[PDB]
Amino acid sequence: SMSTETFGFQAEISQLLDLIINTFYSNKEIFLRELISNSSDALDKIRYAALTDPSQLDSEKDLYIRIIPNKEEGTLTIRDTGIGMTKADLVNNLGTIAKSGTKAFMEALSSGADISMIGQFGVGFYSSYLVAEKVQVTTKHNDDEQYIWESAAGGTFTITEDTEGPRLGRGTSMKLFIKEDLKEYLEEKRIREIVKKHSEFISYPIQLVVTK
Ligand SMILES: [Cl-]
Repeated sequence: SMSTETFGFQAEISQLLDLIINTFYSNKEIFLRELISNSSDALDKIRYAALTDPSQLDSEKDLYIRIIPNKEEGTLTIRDTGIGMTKADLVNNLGTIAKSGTKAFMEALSSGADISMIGQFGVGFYSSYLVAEKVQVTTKHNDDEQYIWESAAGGTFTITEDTEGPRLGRGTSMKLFIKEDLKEYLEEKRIREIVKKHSEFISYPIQLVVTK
């Protein structure tokens, strides 16, 4: 972790985060489906890139999704060995089309759409704020350095070159700091029932690390 740069969110994204954070939803568990689907997409991208350049997998040959709850730290981590994100991807809303898609999503919500449809607008990453008060995204793309993106959805996010953290090799590790009253989402049984309900058949292994 080196020099930290602070960026403002685009107005529509701050407006959406306020809606995600301060509205009651009965189906907040859909955040996990969105992150797992995003990880599966990132894994498909590295595989596709490796079709024409096999050395793209040299940085990490094992393609998987791994979920690590940590009740002591109050965090849920979703790690994949997908294509990762460059710094430019991180700046450009974690590689999404959030510029236009958050506004479109909020217009759909005002007309009766459900929060679970957030992934149809390409901005499913922001669903992490349904259960997390802060998110730290560590990421490593073959073409760039390892970075840490962080935001507590207070109008800004930071990007820091990660020189002191464990090397990912390639991919993205999303660490969610779960809100005080939503700690059920660190429970092993809750996590497994959610993965089974919404993410039962995907193309990659989903690993859950349980500690004793
Ligand atoms: Cl703006």
